[PDB]
Amino acid sequence: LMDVHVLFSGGKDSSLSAVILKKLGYNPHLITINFGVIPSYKLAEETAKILGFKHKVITLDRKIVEKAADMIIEHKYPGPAIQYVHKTVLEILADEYSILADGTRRDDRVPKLSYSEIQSLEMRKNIQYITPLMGFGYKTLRHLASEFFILEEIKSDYEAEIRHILKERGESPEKYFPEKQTRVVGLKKEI
Amino acid sequence: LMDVHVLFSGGKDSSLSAVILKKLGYNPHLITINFGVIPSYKLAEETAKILGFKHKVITLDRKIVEKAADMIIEHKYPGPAIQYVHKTVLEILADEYSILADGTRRDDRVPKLSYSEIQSLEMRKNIQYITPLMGFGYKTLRHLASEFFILEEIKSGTKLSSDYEAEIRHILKERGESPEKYFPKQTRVVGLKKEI
Repeated sequence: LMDVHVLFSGGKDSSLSAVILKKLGYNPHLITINFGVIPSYKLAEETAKILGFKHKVITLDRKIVEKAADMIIEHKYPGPAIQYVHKTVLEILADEYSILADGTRRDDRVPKLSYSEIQSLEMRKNIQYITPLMGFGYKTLRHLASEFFILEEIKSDYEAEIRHILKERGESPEKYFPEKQTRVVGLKKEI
Repeated sequence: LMDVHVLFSGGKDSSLSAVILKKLGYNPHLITINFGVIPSYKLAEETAKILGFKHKVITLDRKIVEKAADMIIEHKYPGPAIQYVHKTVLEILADEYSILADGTRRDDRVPKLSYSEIQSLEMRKNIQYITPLMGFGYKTLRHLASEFFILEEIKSGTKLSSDYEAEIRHILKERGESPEKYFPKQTRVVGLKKEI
């Protein structure tokens, strides 16, 4: 199979992105980003074991999420900060990997590269950026998750570490982020 | 098992959309629009047989293409005309099938629904619209096509492709226009490189 490096969170739809890539004949190499602040990659690592997929944690420069924290404090809205982290991350991985994918969904607002942005990336660094969920609305994703996974209400992306930095600074993260996590617990079908 | 109705032209991309839907557990019902001008759907038919998918042709009012013809005559490039037809097809089909799919893709500007057009379409018609290829770019699709399909080139003006083009092209001819001016290759899915 052809190799694809997938930004992976361990959630419902993140796991869906990895499963789709498998069925189309890719060998999905799951990667989760950590900036050496707190080990928030655990959930993703676990669910990758469950998914039956190779997982790796790549550590990046904390400075990236420090700046993100700044942007949160600067804008209140997290969009800009998150756009910054995600983009920078892709630019980084694109210097190592030729085929990249993540779980950006149709209904998502951020992270989300624009058209020119995607083109630029693929052209400048000679890679393929793949977003399998791009064509899939909320209802469809919901249907597909419930066909593929056994799911569960529990109560691994950049948010945990960023929020952590905020706490350290004296800022309440709750102010900058909303309230809602579901866990993939097993397969109903086989990938 | 969940049905889905897939606008289908018979090209390798369109075929990839079918195949993907099937990978995800859907029962794909390939459909090709016809406007009663000419039987340009023949290609899509043969291809569905080869893919092993159920196929149907849906006949729509010829005025839809008559207007696409008018629009071509004045825009001279087909974009606006293609948009108008495909949008019109979706509205009509959305009254009959609650899960609609097509072969729209990341690197084709046209045809393509905007996000706001999509949200409107789904809410007004209480429907699911699915675009498997939207997240895949030119190069990725080129690679996927060659992995799933045996392929061959169709030389310019022999076989008729099964999208709106041919039927539009035809009206333009009748009209005393020159089609080579606006619609001056073709790649045939000849077989499968592996089970779907």
